[PDB]
Amino acid sequence: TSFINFAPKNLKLLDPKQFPQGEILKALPLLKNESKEKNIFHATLEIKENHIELIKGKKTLFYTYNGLVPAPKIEVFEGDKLEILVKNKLKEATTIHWHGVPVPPDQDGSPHDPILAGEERIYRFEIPQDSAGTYWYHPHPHYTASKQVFMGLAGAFVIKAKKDALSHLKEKDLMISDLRLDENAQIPNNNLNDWLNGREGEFVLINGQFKPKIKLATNERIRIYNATAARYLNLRIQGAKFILVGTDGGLIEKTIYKEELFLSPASRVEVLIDAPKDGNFKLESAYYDRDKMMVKEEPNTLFLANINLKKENVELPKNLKIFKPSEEPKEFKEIIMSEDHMQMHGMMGKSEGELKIALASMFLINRKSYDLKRIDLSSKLGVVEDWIVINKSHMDHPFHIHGTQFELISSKLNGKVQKAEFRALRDTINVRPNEELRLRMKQDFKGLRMYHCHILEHEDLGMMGNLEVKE
Ligand SMILES: [Cu+2]
Ligand SMILES: [Cu+2]
Ligand SMILES: [Cu+2]
Ligand SMILES: [Cu+2]
Repeated sequence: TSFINFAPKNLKLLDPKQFPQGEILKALPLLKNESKEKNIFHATLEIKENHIELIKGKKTLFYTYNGLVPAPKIEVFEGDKLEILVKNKLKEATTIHWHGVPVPPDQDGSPHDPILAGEERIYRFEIPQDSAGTYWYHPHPHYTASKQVFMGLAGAFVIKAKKDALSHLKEKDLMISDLRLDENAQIPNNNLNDWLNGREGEFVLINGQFKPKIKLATNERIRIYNATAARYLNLRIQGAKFILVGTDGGLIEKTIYKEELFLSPASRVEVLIDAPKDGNFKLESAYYDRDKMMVKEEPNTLFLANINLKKENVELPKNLKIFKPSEEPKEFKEIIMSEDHMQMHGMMGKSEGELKIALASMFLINRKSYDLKRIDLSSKLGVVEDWIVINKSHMDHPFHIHGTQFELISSKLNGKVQKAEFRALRDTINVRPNEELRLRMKQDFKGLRMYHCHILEHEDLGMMGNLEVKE
């Protein structure tokens, strides 16, 4: 439990007036392709500490990809062949997980295959047909994923089709992260509440920028990334609506119109914005009560950014994407997410050391904590399965499974059933307290996969298991 560090008690945080704000939103920098061959993407990611003059007077220590905040975006096409050299220049082990991207387990940066401090690894994989979607990359080492993210390590990863219903549209990225700064402009350690609830950095950023001015138009294909450790968003633009056109694993069948867009941690969508006319709007997130513990919160709306919106009509087809007929499942899995508050009650009498033990045995899957060495579940290569994911705890947890996209079939809550509102492919899904979800998927590569809560602090505290995929 040496990975559990608590911030100083009554740590004072930075005054938000000191944080640069109100700037025009910039596009993410792209990770340069070192190769000139057709359909070949070659590049290098260095993972390193850097000191950034963000707050006047002060240098802020970040962990970065290629020394950049925000990180370089990877953008490739279906059918491309990728090779990325990754150099770990941190003083601790790390990995890169291509979150949601269908790659073989040995190319996917799980805590089984760490990159030690001072070493390097090459990741190599093909971009499959039909994999167009909106993904991201971030660390997944044992125990320290939450700190490495909160230090700055998260980047965009997009797979494009050579041609699809929206591929002629100009694109925009709204990559949403969050950042905590102390009174001396440094990124502090988690406190107890962050470990219990998942850490939410007070400064919520879009492409690394605080309260920016965004120029958008209604004929743009906008990718939105919830790249936070634990923050639930319920996005809205009063006076406008979202036209949902895609989820993690790409386009959906038909436009879905939404006044609010719920985006739990690690989820991504593609949207257009609809409004009747040109205008100036505000991007906000409505408070979502996720039953955080030891916190009484103001149910406040979070303001994220100003949007200057240009109205341009755009032709949208009747069908965005033709989905394959749903396949029949042949085996079934059950995932129970739960918590043990045996200990933690009597918070009052515990030393720092005993809180750490409590935290480490608290967040469970199928009544167990993560064991790096234990195979929890086994599935057959290429076989369609339904996974029944149930949340028996008092608080939301977003479920993630590596290696595949799944389709929500149906959900149940409070003794009632709701069939999915539309077919979509996701790799991460919120599970409400007492809710039961039915998720259809298959695994197309042999080897080990994890599945876990994607509130990063819960994952690091053991809310995770191992899946073995065999022939
Ligand atoms: Cu992830
Ligand atoms: Cu993942
Ligand atoms: Cu993971
Ligand atoms: Cu959780």
